[PDB]
Amino acid sequence: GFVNKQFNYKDPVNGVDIAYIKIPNAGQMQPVKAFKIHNKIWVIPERDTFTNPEEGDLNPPPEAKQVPVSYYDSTYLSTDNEKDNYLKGVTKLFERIYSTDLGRMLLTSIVRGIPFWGGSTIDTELKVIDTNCINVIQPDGSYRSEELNLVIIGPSADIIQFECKSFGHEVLNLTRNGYGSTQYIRFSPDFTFGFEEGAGKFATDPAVTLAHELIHAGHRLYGIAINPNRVFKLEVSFEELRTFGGHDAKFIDSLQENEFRLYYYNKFKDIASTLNKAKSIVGTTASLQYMKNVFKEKYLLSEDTSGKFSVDKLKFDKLYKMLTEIYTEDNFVKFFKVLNRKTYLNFDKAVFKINIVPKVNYTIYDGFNLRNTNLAANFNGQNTEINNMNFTKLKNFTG
Ligand SMILES: CO[C@H](C[C@H](CCN(C)CCCc1ccc(F)c(C)c1)C(=O)NO)c1ccc(F)cc1
Ligand SMILES: [Zn+2]
Repeated sequence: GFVNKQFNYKDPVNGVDIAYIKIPNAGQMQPVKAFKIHNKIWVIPERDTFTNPEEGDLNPPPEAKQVPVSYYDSTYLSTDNEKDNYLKGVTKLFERIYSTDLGRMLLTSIVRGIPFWGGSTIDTELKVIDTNCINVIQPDGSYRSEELNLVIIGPSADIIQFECKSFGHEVLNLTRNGYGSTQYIRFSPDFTFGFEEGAGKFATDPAVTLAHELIHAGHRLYGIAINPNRVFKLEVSFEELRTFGGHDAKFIDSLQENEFRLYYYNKFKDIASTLNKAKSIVGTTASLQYMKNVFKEKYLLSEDTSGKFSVDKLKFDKLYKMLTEIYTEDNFVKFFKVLNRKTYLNFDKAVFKINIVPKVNYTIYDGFNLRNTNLAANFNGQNTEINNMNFTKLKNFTG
């Protein structure tokens, strides 16, 4: 079990794993109910009008997006019952990922991926960066700051626009300097998009889509995301190609991979020297020794008998390759043994309402492709024309 409590949206607040929280969006917001599903991971069953307060309007834009498929519904995820169904869906998707060895590994890497304590103006002092925390409300209406790695939140305006995003910093490029930052994944388990394989019409397994986003989060928590302005020539970012994997990832050549490899060895070495020169820490509950050990475990640092850290090249290479070549969408497709589109780019627009919460629809083990039934054959379970009761087709947005 990756998620040990089976939360109901109604369940009473306890200020520990069910609480009203505020995120550090740099805006005034009212508290939202949130759920801690595992150490360092929370879920917020709300439409995301928060990570960017400049994105409150859940209505469609005058200029329709052209690729990929898009869909708008301002009322989705507004009622307690959808929030409850949302929460059970996301939990179920976590258990499906965790039931795989690749998933278990990915999720463990995410939990260790504590964002680095680079908040101090003093180069000898460790200090948390506030945008890597949330504020949890207490009985007396005060707030306590809690550190976290990951938040799953409902989509913004485009219901099927999933993405992994995070709060930035004034000088630091936290997702690219090796530090990392808390990641916010806009995601819905209540909808999916189709692909073709006339041609057969299939639905993407949303455990695959979630895994896709978790892979982004993995990169960004370890501060090794590829700048989005680095693109493979249409136009697709290296970061997407890397995340998707399969034949797509081999388009990032051998030479650019080596630069990134060297670049990040150098980052990890810098973080090791910041830790070695650390003489003080801000905060009441964690010792400098304790945080030094947290980052030793994260970056897989070597510790000598005198307490000093260094990077082992062998363990670096393995970690790096793990996060970038092993954790890929293509690799999850293999482990899940489901059908998935063959490339990142997908021009065959189709969106569906689904409901993976009932076991008669979708299980942790087989997804839609229920074993020992007609849906285990030929990915029938994902065939939107065979398993049509599980995929209610929606009008994709055209403007
Ligand atoms: C799981 O969500 C992805 C798109 C979304 C990026 C959205 N933007 C911010 C990035 C790039 C957009 C894009 C997506 C596909 C595509 F073919 C082209 C030319 C461009 C994303 O990649 N989040 O991590 C998806 C891919 C194929 C699909 F059919 C449906 C969804
Ligand atoms: Zn992506």
